[PDB]
Amino acid sequence: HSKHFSVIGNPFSKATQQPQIPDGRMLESLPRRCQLVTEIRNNVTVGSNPTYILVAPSLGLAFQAYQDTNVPGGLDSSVYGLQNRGCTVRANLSATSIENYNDIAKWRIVSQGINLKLNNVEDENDGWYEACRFQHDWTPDELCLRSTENDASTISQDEDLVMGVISSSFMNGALNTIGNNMVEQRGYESGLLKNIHKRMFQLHNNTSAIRPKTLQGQFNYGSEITFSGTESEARFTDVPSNRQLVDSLWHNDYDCILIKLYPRENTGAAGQTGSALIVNAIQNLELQYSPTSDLSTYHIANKRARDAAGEPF
Amino acid sequence: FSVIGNPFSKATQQPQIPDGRMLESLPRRCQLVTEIRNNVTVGSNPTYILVAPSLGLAFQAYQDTNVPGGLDSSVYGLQNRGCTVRANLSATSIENYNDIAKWRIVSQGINLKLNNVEDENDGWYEACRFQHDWTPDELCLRSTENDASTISQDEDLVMGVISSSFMNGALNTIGNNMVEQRGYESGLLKNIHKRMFQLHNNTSAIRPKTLQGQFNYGSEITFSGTESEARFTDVPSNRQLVDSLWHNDYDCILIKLYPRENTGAAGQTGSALIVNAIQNLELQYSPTSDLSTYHIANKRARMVEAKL
Amino acid sequence: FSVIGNPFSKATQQPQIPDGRMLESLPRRCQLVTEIRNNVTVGSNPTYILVAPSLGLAFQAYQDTNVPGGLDSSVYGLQNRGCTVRANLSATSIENYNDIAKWRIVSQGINLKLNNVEDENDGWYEACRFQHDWTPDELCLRSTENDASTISQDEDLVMGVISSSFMNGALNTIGNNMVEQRGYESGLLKNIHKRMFQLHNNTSAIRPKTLQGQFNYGSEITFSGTESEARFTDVPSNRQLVDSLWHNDYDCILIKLYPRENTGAAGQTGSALIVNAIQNLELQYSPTSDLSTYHIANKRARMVEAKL
Amino acid sequence: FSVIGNPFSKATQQPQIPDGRMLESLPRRCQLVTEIRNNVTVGSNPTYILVAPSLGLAFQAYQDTNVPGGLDSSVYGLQNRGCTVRANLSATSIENYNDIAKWRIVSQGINLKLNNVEDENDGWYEACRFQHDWTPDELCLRSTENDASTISQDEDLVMGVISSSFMNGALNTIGNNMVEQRGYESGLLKNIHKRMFQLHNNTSAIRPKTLQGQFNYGSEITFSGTESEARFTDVPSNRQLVDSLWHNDYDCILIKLYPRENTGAAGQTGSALIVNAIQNLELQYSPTSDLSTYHIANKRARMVEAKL
Amino acid sequence: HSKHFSVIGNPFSKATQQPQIPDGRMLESLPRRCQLVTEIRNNVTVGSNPTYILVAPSLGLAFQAYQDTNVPGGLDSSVYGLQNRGCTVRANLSATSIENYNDIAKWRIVSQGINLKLNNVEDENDGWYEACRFQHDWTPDELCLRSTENDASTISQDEDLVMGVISSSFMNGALNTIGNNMVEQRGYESGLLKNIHKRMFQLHNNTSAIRPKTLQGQFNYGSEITFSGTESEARFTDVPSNRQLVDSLWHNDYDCILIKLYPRENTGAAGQTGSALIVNAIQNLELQYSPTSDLSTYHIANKRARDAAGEPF
Amino acid sequence: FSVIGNPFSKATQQPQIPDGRMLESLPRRCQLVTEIRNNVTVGSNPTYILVAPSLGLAFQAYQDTNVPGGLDSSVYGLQNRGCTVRANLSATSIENYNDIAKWRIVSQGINLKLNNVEDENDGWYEACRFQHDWTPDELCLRSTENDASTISQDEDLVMGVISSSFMNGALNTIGNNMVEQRGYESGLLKNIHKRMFQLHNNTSAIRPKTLQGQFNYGSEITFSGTESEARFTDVPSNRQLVDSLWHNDYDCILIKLYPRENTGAAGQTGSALIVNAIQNLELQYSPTSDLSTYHIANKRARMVEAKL
Repeated sequence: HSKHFSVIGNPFSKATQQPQIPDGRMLESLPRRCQLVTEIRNNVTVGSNPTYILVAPSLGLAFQAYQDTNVPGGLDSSVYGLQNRGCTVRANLSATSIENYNDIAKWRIVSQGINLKLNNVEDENDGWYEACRFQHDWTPDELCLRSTENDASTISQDEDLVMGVISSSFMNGALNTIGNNMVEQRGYESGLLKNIHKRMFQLHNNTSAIRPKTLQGQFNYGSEITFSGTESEARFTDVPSNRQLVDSLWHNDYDCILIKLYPRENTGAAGQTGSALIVNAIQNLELQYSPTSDLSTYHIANKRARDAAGEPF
Repeated sequence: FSVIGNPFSKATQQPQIPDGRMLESLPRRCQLVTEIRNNVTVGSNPTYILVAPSLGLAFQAYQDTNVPGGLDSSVYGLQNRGCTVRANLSATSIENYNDIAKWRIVSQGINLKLNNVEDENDGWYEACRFQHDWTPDELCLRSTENDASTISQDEDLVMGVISSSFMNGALNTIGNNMVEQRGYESGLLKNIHKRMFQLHNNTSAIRPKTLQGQFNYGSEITFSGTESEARFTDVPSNRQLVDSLWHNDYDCILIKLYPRENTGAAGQTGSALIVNAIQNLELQYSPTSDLSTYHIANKRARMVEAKL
Repeated sequence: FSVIGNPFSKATQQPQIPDGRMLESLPRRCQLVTEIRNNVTVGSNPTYILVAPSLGLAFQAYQDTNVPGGLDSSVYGLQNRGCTVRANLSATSIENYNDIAKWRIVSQGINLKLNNVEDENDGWYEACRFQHDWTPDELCLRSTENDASTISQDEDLVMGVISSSFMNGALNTIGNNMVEQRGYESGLLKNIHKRMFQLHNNTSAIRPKTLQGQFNYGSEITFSGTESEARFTDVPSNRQLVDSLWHNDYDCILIKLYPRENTGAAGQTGSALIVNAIQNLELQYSPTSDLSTYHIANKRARMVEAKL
Repeated sequence: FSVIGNPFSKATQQPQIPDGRMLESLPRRCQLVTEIRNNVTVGSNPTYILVAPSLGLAFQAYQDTNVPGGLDSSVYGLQNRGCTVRANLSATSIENYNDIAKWRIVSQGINLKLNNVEDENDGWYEACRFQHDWTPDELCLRSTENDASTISQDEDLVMGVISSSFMNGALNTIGNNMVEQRGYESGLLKNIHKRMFQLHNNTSAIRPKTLQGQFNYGSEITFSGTESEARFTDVPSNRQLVDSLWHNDYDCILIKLYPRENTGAAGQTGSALIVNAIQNLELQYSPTSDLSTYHIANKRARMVEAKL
Repeated sequence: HSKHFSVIGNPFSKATQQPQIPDGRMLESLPRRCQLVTEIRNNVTVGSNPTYILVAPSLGLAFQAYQDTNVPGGLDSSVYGLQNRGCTVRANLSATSIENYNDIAKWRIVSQGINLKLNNVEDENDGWYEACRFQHDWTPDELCLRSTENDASTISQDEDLVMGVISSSFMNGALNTIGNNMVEQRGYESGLLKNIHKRMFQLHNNTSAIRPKTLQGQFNYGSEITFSGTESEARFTDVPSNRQLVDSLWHNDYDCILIKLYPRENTGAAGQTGSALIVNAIQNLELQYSPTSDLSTYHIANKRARDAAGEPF
Repeated sequence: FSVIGNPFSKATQQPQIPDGRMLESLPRRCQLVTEIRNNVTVGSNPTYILVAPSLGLAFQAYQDTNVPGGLDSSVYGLQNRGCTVRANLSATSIENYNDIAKWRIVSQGINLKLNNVEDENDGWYEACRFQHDWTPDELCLRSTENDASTISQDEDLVMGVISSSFMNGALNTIGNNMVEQRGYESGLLKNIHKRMFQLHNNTSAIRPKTLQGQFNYGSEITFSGTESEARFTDVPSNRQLVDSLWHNDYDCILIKLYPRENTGAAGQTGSALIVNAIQNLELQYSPTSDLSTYHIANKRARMVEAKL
């Protein structure tokens, strides 16, 4: 069980391609390492206002970034989801349901984290950051469904989806409040971007008894889920069905990480095009699949074994 | 504790799960024995038995001679042992009249014996366990009477699957992919008697389910106008009901039967099976709510005798 | 083992008698807590609390404010714990509807606490245990309802003494000669809260009493026209009924009380006692005789489905 | 671990549950001390003290002199310790303005002391603990103000039982059958000062309840036009609110009181009880949602000073 | 490479769960063992006419049976396909194409075979059989698309499909001709059904250089594919598009096996309900997946290693 | 205990000073992070940062871009963490609204990081600690808002130095004799990031300072008519105030900066510094004095319900 402990806590760890939590709460589950690499750069429209990166325990979501250069259409944040990897739900608009097309019965997170590296030339390598972890009490009308495609079109039939926060949360909602009061948050850290590659930001569990969330094959929705006519976004009201859906897609046994960025401004002028971070998100999952699924046959017995934002990457 | 035991143990069985998740709990042994037989309607097509972690359901049998009216499966309930809910139609609710506050399963299983003469002992079977991502519209309320009439006042109910799951739903899909499932086995019916089929828990931290004293419902539960069944849509109220009567900390078992055909004639009357089903429960009871039989006397003394 | 234990003791309370005389027995704890007070008609005369090894009886109290209609004693029973018989008048029999096949007592007794204010806390008592040679004409049947109506169909019954025993019968005679009796004690009522009175067995080999499902009677049991009491003559049948409801392997307890007078006025309202009777039973049950609320399906599979 | 400890014990009082189920939690001790008395309208009927695992509620008392307007029970809350939710009527939501993300109870209970003079110190009580299978229509929201006005904006709320439960509902039914319940005790009120009543957990794996920052409601919560109470129907939303304010991993305590009568006159003014409720909580907090009194300066240095 | 040789030829072989042909023609492919168990019983309507079992090298098809008790609706044969196993195509009727939803780029058959066991009581255990292998020159109008569901409904959106032969081929087409002239076929064998469990019928390759077939993501079709209004069947005309589709789904580097059955008649009378065979088909495949696929990440390097119908099962 | 520790310890830090001089004290961690930049007005002359043992002052920075109106320095307060006093102008007093009875400092320090691109990373610095014989007319009250307007009602205040001390007062004299002071160091700004500057206590017996609930003042405190500052004369009242908010059991730190010049043009915008200041306090709190939010209920029971 040594390799499992190496991966547990430390997502950036090539110890085993089969990471599981050995607590006996998921007998014969299936590991899944999902990795994503991308570039985060603050866009021109945010100006000198701070930007953000949110790492949340949502299923299939690597992270969410506010006012970077990949924001689609009229939305102010980008979702970086892990698609075509067997750990996403999709939009069965014809049946008006959220379809569990991979047939995941139960799921939890073995570990999750990001590492960021500044790649600007040394004459443009300024900017700083703060980071914290927190255990916010989410309401569904603060959350939303985003197409993993992160594109500028309405959510269409069979579109892959992940749960994110509404973009305005960064501007005037919960995440703005946390970002304005970072120093009082747990695990507070601050530093320069030129050094941020030394850090590994991993999610932490708020309990030692992490129970998997459950999912139905189809989750039928009424008018409480409003699909945008323009954006790739669907919004919730705070009603029982949306609370059930949030429970099934947002694992509340883990805390979130928020990184607030004061980057070099992006204006368009010659040497003034922002701060570019190479990002390396990883989400290590434990799944139980339903027999109808393709990935059912790869199940493997899992038998019981006997507070700072960043760590030294 | 890792895995739940075998209810048909000649050895000694633990009355409860010794983990400290249900303090001062009481064990309830529920057992049903009955003969079942594949009916004539199903002809030469296979039949099915489903054992589910559903409170008070001994098993559900697809297309046996007991099927009521137009429904295509039978349910066998343990309502005589005090572990079912009933239908309170006047108050339009599911009533928890046995005062169960919390329940889980210590062990549950089934054992079948072929009761056929020597020259009619053909047939065979496949069996497996599975963890399925149930949607509520795949489940339903069935009367434990398993009779041909509508659900009426104070009818005992169990949660089972809509009969169509067996023919073109989830159970058919599993029924056709048995040999790839976990815990697969196959054999001849004349040998099935030496097989104890037991449910497996999918977690070692089994938390009890909670029941309300009354579970109220609106139009999302449709009671059938002729049959002893009520259907669910997939809405928040019905998910909560499914969460109270179906224990998703346990997998299900599907037995697929290829029985000797029953044409309703001598020599060809199907494969009679003696079924022994046990559901060992662990219960925490709420206070008795119906004292209609009790003699409740005023505990304060009278100042003076009623004589004066 | 030699002697039974204290039901109120908080020290390793045995649920059975470890003598091997009742194999696969079950325990049953039956407790009643209530307040009582001497009434006005008894005046400055003594009152009594009898604790007897009668099946289902917590205690009998002479001349308290609860005495029904024209009877002079109150019976307090444990009918709500399913340890009684009832009147089957339409069959003219005493019905053992709780299906008790055999019974004995594991422990029994009462604890009394004075519930008067400090300037009204006078009074004293004498207490003893004894082994009277009861005759069935000294005993009677009483409705546990303890009401001023006649015994009706299915009314719960306990065997107690006739009320006139306390006044001019065996209990009065014993009450007048308490120091000669075993276990004699006396004290002030304001200190009685410290006494855990408990029945004693007069043999270390306590054999269970037996009960029939029905005990038919003739004219030897006279039901009062107006009172909730039935009387006995001394004939073989009544002796046989006495033997099944009164365990004579145990001694009785008589508590004679000399309380503050109840005249009905302010400051002269008697002595209120909070009584805490307990009767712990060891039972061998007989199979459920009433299955009117069971579902009993035919255990043989139909040959063909009903819709054919 | 197995069972929670005694909040009144002066012996190594754990501030947390050492089970690892709430990492970086914080403790919160909430204590209320007050006097109560039975009122005149209840007369010679019993009164009740309920202690429940509801968030922020010290205890609920049936028919004491503090009952607000036309309600028959008083709620006593710990709002001053920041462990409550409040009414956000202008958003039609229940506001978790104290930013509690998750909570469980470490220990809870009450101690009662009789505060009558020695010539008025009569009365007695029965006490038990139980694990009722609550339905949301038996519960309600109550303003901790405990006043005779309607629930206003930002009014602090605790979840308690509807007052009619004590009279003709589940609590009355439990109150009539106390000896059947676990932990049964009885005694005189003049001795109740010796009892440290304490809640019990019904599982050794107590998982924290969760709270949202806002809990929006529709018509399923009816606010009284005249009283400081809001009522529930049994619908999915109310069940979800019940689950966040009522920790059902714990049992409730019912104390049934038979006190000296309050007729309003001299020497007949009831039984005064000094109540010492404590609720010890383990909390995981969520980041401060209200920074209206914070100073938030821009963290980026200006390029130039303002006076230029 | 010993386990690979054990599985190659011998499909019923628990030597390795990763069987591949080590000829170097599929570098870094992915094995797939697909297994099916069912019952074949001659139905009442075929009377005393012979029945058939066809084992063909079609993708995702275990075998096809003529006039058994599972024939759906008005069709005279049953398809037993391997569904929910990552090796099937489906019917994108909305886009009017045959969709390669698992994104298989290249595929071939490592081995394929069946074993049959009679399960009638000894007083009803008569009947005999003949078997042969052959290398028929197929025309597309002899083939067709069948829903793997083998049900009595029209092919609907996203229905799983396999290639089979048209049912009438057994009655008056190529398979009737082969069945009538079995003795002249290669590998001819004949026997009693009570002994047929001793035999293992495996497909054989007609070349030592087996080249994988290729598949597109979408295969668009015109009116040359006619979907039944009633049955779960789509028929071909002999046109270029249908020849391309047949090439992509029917591997012509292997021969077919045909078993002709003379069973105990099924009439309905008491002891006269046919011959019941427990069937254990296995198809061991070698696939190359396209990167978009879920099963892409499980690719494994495959480096070069250096005539009778039945064998002793 | 000899010397106070380093607030930026990767190791584990003592929450309090373990000497027994503040029993039942509570620790308060106060931290401020912000970017500062030398302004244009100061031109090529050096700038300064002062860290003082002043309650709630994170640091004071001479001539940075945040200077308000006509004042020549900025203050950075920790008023969000509850360790400052405020201005009660209606009662003409300094109000101790956080109810601090006694306070000292466990550890206090600062860490600066140069946030400048590679071709603008010039500059250097000298630093030292000093014990100065402060006179009150060298100190002043500053608004923590650090804004361009007069001090108004309930304004949070910290004690800092008059800005002129930096240019021609005590701090300039020290600023020019840095290399003779205790704990001198110098370096390049591009290297200052690896330097933890911490205050040193000048005694090992650190006694807490006391604050009044209200500190009244007369004309000896002059509030500025345009700026957010109040000046002191040297009179007995002002010495007592300086003794309550400035802890002379600790030395100060002066960092003298020779930054890259800021002309307000691209390429020449000064030396941006990320400042991390921590003041770890040890506090003894007085009882809460503002209960405007509390619900204070009468603890005495009503004789009769308000209903009658």
